[PDB]
Amino acid sequence: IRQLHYRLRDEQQKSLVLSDPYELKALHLNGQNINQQVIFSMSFVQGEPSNDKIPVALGLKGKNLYLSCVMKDGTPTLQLESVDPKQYPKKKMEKRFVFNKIEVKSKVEFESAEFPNWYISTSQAEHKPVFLGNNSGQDIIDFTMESVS
Repeated sequence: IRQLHYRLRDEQQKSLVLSDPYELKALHLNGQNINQQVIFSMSFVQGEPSNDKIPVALGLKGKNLYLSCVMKDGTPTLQLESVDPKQYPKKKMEKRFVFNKIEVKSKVEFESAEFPNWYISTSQAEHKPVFLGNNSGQDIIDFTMESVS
């Protein structure tokens, strides 16, 4: 299926990067460093409520890794999950892979379809991993989407 490539930067202008083999971190990168950041691949998912948000799946470009949400250790958790390079991406992704892209201004927010009210969020500090938060204080849930290719 068609997959649009983008790069995300939280509202504080922090670019996202892949560090631990299966972990995303957000930090401040200048124009000389905005090339080492992750390019996501967004595709539409047919198991949709629509509502007013667009359901999408977010994988990393070129890799068989997708962001998914799971109930782990008594708390919803964002995780980078590997999948069969043959079956993915599929038109009707499993619910844990689904995010509802919501647009407010020029900012986008990604709510977990599985865990409503939980968003892909970043902390105020640098080098902290991107997580599934619920929007509280030092939690940045608004992102900018730069179209890559």
